[PDB]
Amino acid sequence: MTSRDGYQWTPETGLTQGVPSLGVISPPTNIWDVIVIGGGYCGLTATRDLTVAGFKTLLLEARDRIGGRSWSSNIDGYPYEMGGTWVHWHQSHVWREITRYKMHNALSPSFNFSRGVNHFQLRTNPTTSTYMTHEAEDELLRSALHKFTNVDGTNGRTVLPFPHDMFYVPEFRKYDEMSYSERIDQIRDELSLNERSSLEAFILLCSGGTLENSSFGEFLHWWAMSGYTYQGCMDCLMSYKFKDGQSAFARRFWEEAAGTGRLGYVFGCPVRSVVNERDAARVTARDGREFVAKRVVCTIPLNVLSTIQFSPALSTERISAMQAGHVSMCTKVHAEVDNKDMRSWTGIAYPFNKLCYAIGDGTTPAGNTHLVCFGTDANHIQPDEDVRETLKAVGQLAPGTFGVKRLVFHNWVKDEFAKGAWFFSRPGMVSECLQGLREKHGGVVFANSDWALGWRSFIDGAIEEGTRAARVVLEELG
Amino acid sequence: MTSRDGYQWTPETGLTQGVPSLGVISPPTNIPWDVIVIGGGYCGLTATRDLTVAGFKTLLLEARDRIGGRSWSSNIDGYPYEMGGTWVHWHQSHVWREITRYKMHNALSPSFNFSRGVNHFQLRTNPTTSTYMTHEAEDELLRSALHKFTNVDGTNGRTVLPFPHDMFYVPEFRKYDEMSYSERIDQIRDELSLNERSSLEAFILLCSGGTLENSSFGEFLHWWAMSGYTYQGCMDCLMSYKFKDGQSAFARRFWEEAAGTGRLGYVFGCPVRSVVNERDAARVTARDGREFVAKRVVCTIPLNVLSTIQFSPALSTERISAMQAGHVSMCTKVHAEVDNKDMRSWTGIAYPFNKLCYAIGDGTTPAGNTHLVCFGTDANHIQPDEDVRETLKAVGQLAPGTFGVKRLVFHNWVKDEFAKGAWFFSRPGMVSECLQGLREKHGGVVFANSDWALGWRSFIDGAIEEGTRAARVVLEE
Ligand SMILES: Cc1cc2nc3c(=O)[nH]c(=O)nc-3n(C[C@@H](O)[C@H](O)[C@H](O)COP(=O)(O)OP(=O)(O)OC[C@@H]3O[C@@H](n4cnc5c(N)ncnc54)[C@H](O)[C@H]3O)c2cc1C
Ligand SMILES: Cc1cc2nc3c(=O)[nH]c(=O)nc-3n(C[C@@H](O)[C@H](O)[C@H](O)COP(=O)(O)OP(=O)(O)OC[C@@H]3O[C@@H](n4cnc5c(N)ncnc54)[C@H](O)[C@H]3O)c2cc1C
Repeated sequence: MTSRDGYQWTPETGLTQGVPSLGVISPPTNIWDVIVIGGGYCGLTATRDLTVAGFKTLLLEARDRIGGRSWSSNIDGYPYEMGGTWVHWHQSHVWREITRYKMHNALSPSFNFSRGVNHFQLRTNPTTSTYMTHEAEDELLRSALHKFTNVDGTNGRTVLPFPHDMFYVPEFRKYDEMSYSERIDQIRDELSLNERSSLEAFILLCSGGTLENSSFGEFLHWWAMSGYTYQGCMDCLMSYKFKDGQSAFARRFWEEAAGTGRLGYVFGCPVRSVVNERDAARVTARDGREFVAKRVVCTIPLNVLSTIQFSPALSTERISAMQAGHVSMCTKVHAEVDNKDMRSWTGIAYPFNKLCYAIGDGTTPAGNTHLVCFGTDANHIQPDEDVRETLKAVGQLAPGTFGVKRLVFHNWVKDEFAKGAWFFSRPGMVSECLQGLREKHGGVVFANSDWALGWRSFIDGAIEEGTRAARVVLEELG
Repeated sequence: MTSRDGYQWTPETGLTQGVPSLGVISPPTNIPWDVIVIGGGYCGLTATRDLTVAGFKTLLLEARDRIGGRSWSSNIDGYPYEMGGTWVHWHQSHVWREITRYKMHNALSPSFNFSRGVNHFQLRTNPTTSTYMTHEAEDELLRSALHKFTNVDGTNGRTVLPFPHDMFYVPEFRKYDEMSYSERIDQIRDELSLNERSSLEAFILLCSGGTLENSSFGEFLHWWAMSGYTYQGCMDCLMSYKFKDGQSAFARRFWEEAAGTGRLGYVFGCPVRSVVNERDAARVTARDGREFVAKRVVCTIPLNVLSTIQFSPALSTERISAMQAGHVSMCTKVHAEVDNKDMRSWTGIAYPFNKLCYAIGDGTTPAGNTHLVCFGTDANHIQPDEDVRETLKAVGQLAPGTFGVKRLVFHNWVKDEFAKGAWFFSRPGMVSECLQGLREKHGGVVFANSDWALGWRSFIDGAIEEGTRAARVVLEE
């Protein structure tokens, strides 16, 4: 079935809105111990866990589909990943779900250097290009990232030995309070233009924000989780994806919860308020429908929380977090291109372009190279507003080398049920707000990847929180 | 309470058998069944936990007087001595998931602590001399040796084994599973110094628990790939972080969750001898003769113990081959509470002349003394219970004239009829040939064990991976 989310473009058709996805459900309602608000991976995991354990559970979702910030669209036999894509066995919670659902052998490597141009193209201004082996690329980045992360002599292993517990070493704090910008000023004189351009594009790829509004320490956190090495990051952040797309993975959570016969659900159901009552909680949609359950697991994203009325009011720490917002404003654009040899191309174009990092990520059934392109708040584009400028930004990644057959993207920034992409914090925000984002609220359990402990902001972190949310509810009732 | 497993030695008390463990279940029973789970190790504990929480009436039948199997801890004078499986990391999916779900992510200790004391690595290649080194220099030497050992494909195994969960993804990988440790060393011999080769062999033998000749090179590549294809990755995953309250506190979490569903039946001290599949049901018979019936059976008995069990209908050709050959890990693990405070920051390799080859300062008891953990392998084997003097000699040769022993603690895994080996490690070619047969349906018997996991095979993680698969399979109803 075809979702309301997403955009597609071809030369023949122009820009159309709405694309297919297995995430679309399916019949939109089939209508409690528990209400779960939101059906991304956090909500899916909580719901799966709770229904399997014997609770009647109602899932309320604003969209016409499951998956939230992660979901895929099969177009002409090719899964286009609209948001969260990549997974790895070094990621505990997603991996456990992958193997339990027997999908550990249903993955593809995004990188294929076995034919074609097999180079990295670095663009530091609009006129000119630098070419490089992928090896040389790997090494440009290791060298840059070593300097960026070596605040303690051990690339973070001393100040953050236990990433799950940021205050184990009291001293990590100053790094959470530091911006990318402040860090770079410290190591500046020691970086070439090539190292710095590569480094800035890489760290901003990770934050989706700006040099000034991105927490250095949050990046140290990603680095630490990944093995405190550049190759560790690439393995964990960008190497392996589902062959059948993230939506086939979300479906497995959905099918299991449904198979218990304890699942109620409503889609197209944007929640407007959550009010604690005597021994229960009442959730009301924008259109006035009301639902009641003993406990509510609320998985609305940080950047959307300020749209909801809660009673009692949320705590002071929750309020600051949501008013400030996280900074990831990532624009992600897929491009089906007519250059077959670009399967093995990668490119960084920084800082002049609105898309700054792109990779050949696959080959469609039609035989065309698929490129994925990323842009950040550093030089922002809204990919839907002016196709001409979006195309010009894709092309500038490799001027004069290809024509575009198709674009596919979803706009996360302008999307009212996301308002941003994956979580990334401002300097000081996690230090300050994480405990609060995570604290009790009577009968409401706030659970989201945005405030995970481990792979925070990742599909993994959604699953971690989701599991934690089910466990809390279980303990409180039973 | 005190288990019958394990041993303790002090100058004052001699050698005593039996040591405390929170893993001991008292009382030893609380008794139709949907599922019988044979074995209360991490694999049995996971499958039972999952099955009972999901609503199944489950009977757990365990040979020992305790849970944990090849992993369990003993609190002696307020210190947890890890008798088997010890270390965990967040790059191990299954164990970590259980740790965070049980909220024990913040209940870990670092084994390594280089912040005071002798702070050096001691390498011994003959009984009369030592070579002293910094920890940095130690890391460097092993990083260099291991780079040469693993660089079969130009990228330290990343090309031939990109998805360790699927070993045959690259068909070229098989030839390496069929190689032995010694086959690979001989290929690079002329490029390794004594110090590089001594360190290398000690490290790779530490991982296999067997000999140069019977350890699969490919299987070491599998551990290497799971850890991140680096030496630091291996250290992080293999030996860095342990539970501050001991592995047995961790297993008790699976137990209490299972117990509190009210759907758990159990019999400790109950060794099984036979499992026969009947019509839509299956019958399990103890040694004493007790019979149990359930619709399906999850059997978590270790590979090396399986041939003691009698199955009907009979197991397949590849299962039989696997259980006759047996895995090679004959690891000896001996704890020494010693009187040298400065050895907190010590590590040593003594190879190949000593019966314990690898050892580390691993903590400090509440009494104030250094805890050393020592390993030996089938390359130069000691049976630590058979003669205390010989065991003290082995310990003392890791660093002669530097300490007196106040206490030893250990369990003999090799002479344990319910393990008959330590963690799984394969012979050349065994995993290629046998894995799938070890994984395969068997009527109403589902065989599950760390020994035949896909990812962290032979690890606690692998037990949990397998226990999880086993609970899922059972439905199926
Ligand atoms: C472009 C992009 C790229 C990414 N890259 C990766 C990657 O490579 N790997 C990775 O692991 N992660 C990646 N991420 C991270 C991302 O996948 C998230 O961290 C994760 O999916 C969040 O899941 P969640 O369940 O915590 O929240 P979400 O997925 O946002 O789900 C919660 C949402 O609650 C619903 N909701 C919101 N408001 C309301 C309301 N008012 N009423 C009812 N329901 C409401 C949303 O519609 C429902 O889907 C990426 C994300 C994006 C956007
Ligand atoms: C010395 C040592 C050090 C190790 N180091 C580490 C480490 O640092 N980190 C790590 O992750 N792993 C380590 N390992 C790996 C190890 O802990 C195992 O891989 C894992 O614990 C096996 O779990 P399992 O539940 O699959 O099997 P087990 O725990 O072996 O299986 C459960 C067992 O089945 C029972 N049983 C056997 N026969 C019968 C019978 N006839 N009837 C009834 N019950 C029977 C056993 O008594 C019961 O406990 C180590 C192991 C050892 C021995």
